Amino acid sequence: TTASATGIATLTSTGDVLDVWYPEIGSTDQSALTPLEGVDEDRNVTRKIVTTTIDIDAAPTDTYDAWLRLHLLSHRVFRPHTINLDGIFGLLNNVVWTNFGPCAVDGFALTRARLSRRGQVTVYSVDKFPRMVDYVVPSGVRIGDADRVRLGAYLADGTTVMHEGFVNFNAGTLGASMVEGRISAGVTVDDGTDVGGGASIMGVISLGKRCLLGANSGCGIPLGDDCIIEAGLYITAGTKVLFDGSLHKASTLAGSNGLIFRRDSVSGQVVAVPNTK
Amino acid sequence: TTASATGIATLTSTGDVLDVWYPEIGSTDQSALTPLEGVDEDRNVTRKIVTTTIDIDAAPTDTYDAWLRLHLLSHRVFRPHTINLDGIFGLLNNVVWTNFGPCAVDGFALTRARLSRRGQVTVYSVDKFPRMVDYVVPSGVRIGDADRVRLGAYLADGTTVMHEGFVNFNAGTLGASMVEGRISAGVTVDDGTDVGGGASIMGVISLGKRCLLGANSGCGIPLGDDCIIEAGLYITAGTKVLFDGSLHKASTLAGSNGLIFRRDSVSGQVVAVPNTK
Amino acid sequence: TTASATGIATLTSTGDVLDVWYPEIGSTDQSALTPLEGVDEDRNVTRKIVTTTIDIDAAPTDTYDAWLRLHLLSHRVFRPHTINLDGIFGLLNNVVWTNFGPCAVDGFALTRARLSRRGQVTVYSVDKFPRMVDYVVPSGVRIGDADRVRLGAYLADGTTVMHEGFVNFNAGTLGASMVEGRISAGVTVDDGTDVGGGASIMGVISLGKRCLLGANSGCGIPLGDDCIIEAGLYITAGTKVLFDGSLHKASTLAGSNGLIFRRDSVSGQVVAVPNTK
Ligand SMILES: N[C@@H](CCCCC(=O)O)C(=O)O
Ligand SMILES: N[C@@H](CCCCC(=O)O)C(=O)O
Ligand SMILES: N[C@@H](CCCCC(=O)O)C(=O)O
Repeated sequence: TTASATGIATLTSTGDVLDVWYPEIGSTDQSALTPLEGVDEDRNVTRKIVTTTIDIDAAPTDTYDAWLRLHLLSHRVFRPHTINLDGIFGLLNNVVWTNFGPCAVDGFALTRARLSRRGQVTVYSVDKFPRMVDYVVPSGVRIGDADRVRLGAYLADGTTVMHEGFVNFNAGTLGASMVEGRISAGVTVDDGTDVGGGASIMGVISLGKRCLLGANSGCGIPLGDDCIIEAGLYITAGTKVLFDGSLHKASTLAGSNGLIFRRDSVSGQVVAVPNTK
Repeated sequence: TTASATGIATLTSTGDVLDVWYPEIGSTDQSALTPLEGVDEDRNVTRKIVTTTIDIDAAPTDTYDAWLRLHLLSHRVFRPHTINLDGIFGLLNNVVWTNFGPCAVDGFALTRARLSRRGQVTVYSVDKFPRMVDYVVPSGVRIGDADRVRLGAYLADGTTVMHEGFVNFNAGTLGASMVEGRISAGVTVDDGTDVGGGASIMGVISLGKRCLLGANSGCGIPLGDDCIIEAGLYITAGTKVLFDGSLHKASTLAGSNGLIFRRDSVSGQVVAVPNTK
Repeated sequence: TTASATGIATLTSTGDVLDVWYPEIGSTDQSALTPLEGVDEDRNVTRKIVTTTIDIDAAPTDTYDAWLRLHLLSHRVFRPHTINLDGIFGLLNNVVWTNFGPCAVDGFALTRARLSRRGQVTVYSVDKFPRMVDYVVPSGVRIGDADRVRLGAYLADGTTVMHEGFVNFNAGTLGASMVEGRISAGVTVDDGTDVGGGASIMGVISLGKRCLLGANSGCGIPLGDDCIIEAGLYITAGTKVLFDGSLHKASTLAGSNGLIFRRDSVSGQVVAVPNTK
């Protein structure tokens, strides 16, 4: 798809792009943006309006291109896996995310000293991906600790990410989900699926609709709809699971609808049983 | 109980209450508060002094009433479950919690653009419950990551909530506890009880005094005093546990004093054994 | 070792040290620092330049001494366990870590009211240890949620601490590691070791090089190099593990190189098997 947006980029003295903010997708409007253009000599950066036009099927070719792809996900214009992100790691700079804005890692000790004349400097994060909410707050969502959702995450209307929840880029919820556990990069869960406190979804892997992962559970295989994983149980692709009298690698049960995975005291095994109903 | 307090409320142009701060319980004093009254045209809100009087046994009837109930818990005036919170979810607005204060979710993209003339906008959270510490810091406590304690939490003198700890509203510690795991809404633990790193207490459920939950353990049943749950073990109400030679649902062991729950290599079962001493 | 540095300390009206920042180790230079000296009457503190000289083998004797020891760790001048920290808990004050800087816990409700004339007050943490990154950002690292690394942590070049990661003081990574789980105080992991999401390393305990802890795993024993612990499995020192046909307490397997710890469906036991290769 051809996608375009006008945004405002933070650039170092040497032209490295620390960030770009696109408040809207597909708009040539600048009036939100012209008053934010300027130089910050304490951070040694310039903020400048840019217009970015990409082919979402092509691999990104520069930092601006990469930042628009992340915005397209979090604005929910594209779902996870529907936009090419190949090489994005090589295009994003590591950045010190402060209360004054993005700062370069190179020379940060001098930057901090300079900014400290203006007030207390707080560092929120040091990373190549910023906190999603500082760029887009999508409609119909709650996030308890907004450190834990990266820009590039897709959170559908009706989603709550609790404080224990975590959503990486190119990942998230396709419908209304309670997320109290970790959605890895490249993982999606569908409508009605609830991820229990401290649960881990590895990621290749997705879950369908109305699944329930218990607190401190884990899922290393794709599942379909209406599956349950008991609290405290980690189903890896290599976990041995008893189903209809034979032991299978859990990968053999990948994609299933309507299974409950639980410990079984009678066999001593992990078991998968039908979910009724 | 009749409870009353004077506070300062943030109101939208249409009268929705984004927050109320009650610095003290039971005081008619305003001198902390009159200089904070005003309008913020970038957030399109007004901050106004209010006096709120409630019956703690009655269900809350408006947003102001709901916010005082949360303050009464975090100020430790009322313990969890001793104040009626029925319907509170329907009375609290979802709010964007920023470094500039609460903002409405409706029109937030315009609000952000307006505030950005003043400085970098950071969103801490998007939720109906704010971070407790921005309203009350109770005496004798430490909180590592204060994103992870909601207003409405009760933390008794001597409590440390470590970074991995989480305490929801209507929940917390009744005495001195080390909290490195998740205390769900409606859960309490009593004096001396320590919740290990990444442990999960579901919640109906409480723990008594001097209990020890190992790292990455779970507890889905009420327990009494001096119980231990081994690291990595999740005791759900349906978990089968061997005690005095029979297999029980762990719910049959609910309320016990002095039990250790651990994996047993000899039986292959979860076992509960006496804690000596 | 004799270690010395010039820093700037925040002192209460009664002389309690809330913090000290040493921007550099071993320098008599003040030019970063003289403009930050002053009084803040809303917090009732003074910020003053200090020069601190210690013997790293001696127990710390005052708050200044304690804060330099933490900086020496995070600046990576000293590795964990190579600097005496005995009694440090008794020398650090509990502090309210705000967007305005450190505040005393005594009288904090008045302080908050005073600061609120200047703008929204946000409390990041309440603790004796601050967030490392507000004092030192070491080179070559990423930290997703910088609430979760305490000052006193040692993070070697090439380390990423993901959002689920946590690193305490006197703890961390000796080489390039992906940290998505909890490194307790006094725990180190060596080069190449990756700590999976939600994994717990207790701490006495270290891991060697190229170890892999699966998501939601636990490790309560020291291990050497090239060990793996399966996702969802907690190896405590008392866990019974089958190795070469006998059941051992996992403590008997402490220090091993090249072992995989996993659940075994054939025996019903935890098993340790050779890592090939
Ligand atoms: N696989 C983990 C950690 C890698 C994230 C990407 C990174 O290192 O930046 C997760 O997806 O949650
Ligand atoms: N049961 C979980 C999540 C629901 C919290 C309330 C909510 O959705 O806001 C806990 O108590 O920690
Ligand atoms: N043992 C835990 C909690 C204690 C930390 C020190 C404290 O209470 O401040 C950890 O090391 O992560």
